Amino acid sequence: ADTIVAVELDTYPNTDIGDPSYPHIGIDIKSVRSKKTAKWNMQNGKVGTAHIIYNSVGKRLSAVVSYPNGDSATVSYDVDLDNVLPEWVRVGLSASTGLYKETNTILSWSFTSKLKSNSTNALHFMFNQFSKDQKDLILQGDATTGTEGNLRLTRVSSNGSPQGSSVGRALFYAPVHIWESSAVVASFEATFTFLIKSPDSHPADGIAFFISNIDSSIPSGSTGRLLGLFPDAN
Amino acid sequence: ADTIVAVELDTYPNTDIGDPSYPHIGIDIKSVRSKKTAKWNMQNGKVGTAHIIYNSVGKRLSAVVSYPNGDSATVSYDVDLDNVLPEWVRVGLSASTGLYKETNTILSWSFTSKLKSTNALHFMFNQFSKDQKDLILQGDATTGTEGNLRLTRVSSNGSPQGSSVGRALFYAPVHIWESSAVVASFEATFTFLIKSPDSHPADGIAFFISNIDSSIPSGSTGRLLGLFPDAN
Ligand SMILES: [Ca+2]
Ligand SMILES: [Ca+2]
Ligand SMILES: [Mn+2]
Ligand SMILES: [Mn+2]
Repeated sequence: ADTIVAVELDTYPNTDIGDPSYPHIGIDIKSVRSKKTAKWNMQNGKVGTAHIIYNSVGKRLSAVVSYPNGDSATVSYDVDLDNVLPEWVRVGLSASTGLYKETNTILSWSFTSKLKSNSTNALHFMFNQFSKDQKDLILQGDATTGTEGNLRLTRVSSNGSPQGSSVGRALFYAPVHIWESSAVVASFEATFTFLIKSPDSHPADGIAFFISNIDSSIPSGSTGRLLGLFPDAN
Repeated sequence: ADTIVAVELDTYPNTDIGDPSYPHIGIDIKSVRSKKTAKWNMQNGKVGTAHIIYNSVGKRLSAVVSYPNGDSATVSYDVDLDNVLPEWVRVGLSASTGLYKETNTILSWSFTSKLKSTNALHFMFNQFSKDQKDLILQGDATTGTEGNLRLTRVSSNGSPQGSSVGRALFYAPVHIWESSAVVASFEATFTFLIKSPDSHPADGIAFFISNIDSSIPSGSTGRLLGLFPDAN
């Protein structure tokens, strides 16, 4: 039912639903099977940063993930999002664990959306420290805000261990007006920083930044490879 | 019950409840009787702009209202808002008509709030739409198709009705202070058109901050500006 555009940081290759055979960053347009992907070296226990950029003029959704040693992966995809998303949306962060696991810790998250006309309406928010009672965020599933200033999208246990089978998402409280047919420029950018750590045989499954219909919720059974985004793998 | 801080653009002197005896701008802290006021020359039928500014270091709430010919009023009041507002709030615009009446038309509205230890929230409407999904409209407030916000009832011929009250609040709660931030600041800006053919215009427009669940108090038309249950 939900309408999803996402950028996925995919730590685990599910080569049976069309992942490449390596960790990857992807652009997802109404499907977990990314329209475009690139090879990502996930750096275990290090803090990475993702940037996501779109505007309605070039109509190219782009993303880049990097670490402080300077290694980065990038991915771009040509798409007119006007023809994909409702005019009003909510923006959010998603994460999963499945059979393998990992911390999915958000340390910071910022977002800007603008409509400029013919003829500016704007929304911008920036979290660099989350609080225990984040009244601006809609937490779904296992997602907690802690007292340590962080957003934990998936269940971690009191000794700091990540759990399997977990799914969590945080959405900004106010609906966003992503497009407006008489805006000449409708643009958005998002940025988050994240710590993925695992002592496991392999890390799974990743974190996503997403945009959806306003009333979006975690689809039934979207742990593991579905990243809390999609009711299935089609 | 509600906690209110407001800057009021007060077009009508109610000298019994402490207004000065001229149209005025005021700083209202938990009371319709302003802690501070300044004389304001409302220009009928002209587009005015109001700027409001606060930071937790100077601890001075300030406001200026101007018109394009460049006449302006200003008011400042020294107050630690940490001691007066909940940590979480909603921000919004309010207006009234009573026995006299006016258009209370908002043409644009922007807001910035920052906690630097930065968390930040900023919005800016230069055009409002029919279905404004990030705004909570209360009482008589509508967003029209002309890009404007009408805080008070206007009739199909474009006439302001009396005995009207309306507010718009931004949809997201705002985290206005955080005891461990060194600077918490905010401002706000809005542009407005007050028009009346009436014997006197009444009653004005306010920018306000309140508890997150604030609603129009019972009977807060006319001189209470949709902000206060009474005139204490
Ligand atoms: Ca995968
Ligand atoms: Ca008055
Ligand atoms: Mn993938
Ligand atoms: Mn007054």
